[PDB]
Amino acid sequence: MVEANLRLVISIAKKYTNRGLQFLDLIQEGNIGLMKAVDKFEYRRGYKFSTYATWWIRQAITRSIADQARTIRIPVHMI
DNA sequence: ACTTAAGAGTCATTACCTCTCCATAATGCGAATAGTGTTGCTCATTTGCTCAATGA
Repeated sequence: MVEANLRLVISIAKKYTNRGLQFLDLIQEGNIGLMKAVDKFEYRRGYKFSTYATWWIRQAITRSIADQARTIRIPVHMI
């Protein structure tokens, strides 16, 4: 299930490119979020995979670029 | 068994003066931990003051 939606990870992380982080770091952290979405996925709500996986991939990419992008790190609640 | 081509690597002066320019984006909600305030308390530091011998 994980190695069939990596194209979804590169499709999400295509837009977060020039935000202070490398392109390969983004899709790596998106893969971490994709694994966390695979482990907690429920099929009985009719949705296929993508509407549940997109939120977790976007969350992992945003929490990656909110912390590991600057030296003087501001937490996400303060920013 | 040896001889020309392709590709990679590594340098190309010294010293000083002036100026500009060096960033933008998800939300929220408990859990848990670090931080700050409170009160009672002890301990080290210094200083004016006191007490005891002693010769003139």
